[PDB]
Amino acid sequence: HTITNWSGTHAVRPKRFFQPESVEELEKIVKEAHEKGQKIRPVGSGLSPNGLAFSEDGMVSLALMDKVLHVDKEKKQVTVQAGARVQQVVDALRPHGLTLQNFASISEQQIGGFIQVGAHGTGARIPPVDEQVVSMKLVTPAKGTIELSEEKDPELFRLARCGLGALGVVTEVTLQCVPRHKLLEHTFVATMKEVKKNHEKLLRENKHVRYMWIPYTDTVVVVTCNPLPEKAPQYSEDEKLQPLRNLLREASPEVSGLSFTELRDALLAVDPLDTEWVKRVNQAEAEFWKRSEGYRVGWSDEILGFDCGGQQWVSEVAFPAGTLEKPSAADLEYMEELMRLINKEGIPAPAPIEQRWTAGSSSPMSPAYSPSPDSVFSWVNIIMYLPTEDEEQRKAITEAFRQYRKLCETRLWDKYGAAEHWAKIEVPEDPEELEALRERLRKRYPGVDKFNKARRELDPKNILSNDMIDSLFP
Ligand SMILES: Cc1cc2nc3c(=O)[nH]c(=O)nc-3n(C[C@H](O)[C@H](O)[C@H](O)COP(=O)(O)OP(=O)(O)OC[C@H]3O[C@@H](n4cnc5c(N)ncnc54)[C@H](O)[C@@H]3O)c2cc1C
Ligand SMILES: O=C1O[C@H]([C@@H](O)CO)[C@H](O)[C@@H]1O
Repeated sequence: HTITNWSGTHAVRPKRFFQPESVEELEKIVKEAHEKGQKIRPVGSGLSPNGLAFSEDGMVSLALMDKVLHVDKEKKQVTVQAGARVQQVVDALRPHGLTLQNFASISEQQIGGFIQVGAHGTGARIPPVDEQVVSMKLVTPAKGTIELSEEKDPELFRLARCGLGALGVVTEVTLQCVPRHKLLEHTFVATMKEVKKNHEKLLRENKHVRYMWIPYTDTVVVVTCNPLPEKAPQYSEDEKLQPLRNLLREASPEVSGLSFTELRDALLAVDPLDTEWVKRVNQAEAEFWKRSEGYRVGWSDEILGFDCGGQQWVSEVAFPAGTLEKPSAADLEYMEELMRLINKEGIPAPAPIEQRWTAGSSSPMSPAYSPSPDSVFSWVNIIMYLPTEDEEQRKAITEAFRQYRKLCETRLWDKYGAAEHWAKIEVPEDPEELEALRERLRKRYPGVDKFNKARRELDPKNILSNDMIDSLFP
């Protein structure tokens, strides 16, 4: 079994690959893996953009353990085997009239890999998915199967539920659900100025708010979602795509089939590191979005999904933007600086730069860790696309993205106290940078020392961790 992430930027062929169908079977696997000092890193769907779960030596998947065990019809709660995919849990929950509190744009993630990185959606009053776990069962190399909750070692619970697969193998999760609801989704464009005006009130008046920023333009695409009490409040598809189709014809039945995202991919392909060419692609996409204002209605699960496009490099940071009651302007200032920089340094940055918001997490490891609840994090995701399979063109884009991320890395993350998403962080080779990174992790995470202490307490032989984990927590 050879195993590759979504963007095929990372792949691994583990010497050992285990896929147990029962806790009993997994209990054994770790017991024996412990007894022998053999690596077994937990893996979910393997989709993490940075290969977090990848180990040459050994990996365990709970893909076959994916049943919904119990529904508490009253406390609005599902207990689910860790191997269940988000999609699988949305389907099972449907007839029980329940849904998850939030979704992370794709739904192929396993609950394990979903919670272990503190995945998030958007919505200023909605935490990342760590704060959605009531209880978990975790299989430890040292203590065996232990039950965690706000009651059973709540100190460990919060450190475990977001443990980057390093504190044990999660077998069960009880999740705080909300009632299955339809959602009204509003898409519109705006200027920086128009954003700044309605921003503070927009976050607070709208359940979900996401901004797609389009570099080398003053077009920001805003997407609000709110529950439909009772329903929905024009350009043709051909007319929406005309600018991108017209731009590609400059440099057909080949074209007429391509989706909006295939056109971007096919446009970027032409010359993805020439900044002037990207200027033109981004302007055309801005026009598309200008021709795509409107409303949709659907179930939260259908609406909070987002088509992310082709294979890609991405980097998302979570940084503090005050509290509900004391608004901050870090979030829009962050964006101003970043768009000042891309122009100043001639970065061939395609669209979109995705800015979202979450409530704080009580999970020490969450990149939106706050002691104060009703705190607010802005998340900002940068992207370069890999439109083709030319390893040549794919290594220039890899270069340029590292430089793009590196420039944010210095100029912004320190200033704003920005912590990287656990699924997107890349361990740099240059030993300067790795020590540079390490001092930043300490700087942004108080619970670090306590996290390696739980690693020795629960996995003293270190069979659950890979190079990545060792390099980040030395
Ligand atoms: C196209 C795309 C869009 C995305 N959008 C979002 C988004 O909107 N929001 C967001 O927050 N993230 C997003 N992500 C990132 C994604 O949520 C994470 O990569 C997620 O962790 C993937 O889940 P997985 O099951 O594939 O995890 P894997 O990559 O398989 O594993 C993730 C982590 O969990 C551990 N693990 C997995 N299963 C278990 C288990 N049973 N017990 C213990 N540890 C376990 C692994 O060791 C690893 O540390 C996106 C990724 C892609 C590719
Ligand atoms: O990993 C991710 O990929 C998407 C991004 O590519 C948006 O274009 C999600 O928003 C998330 O940040």
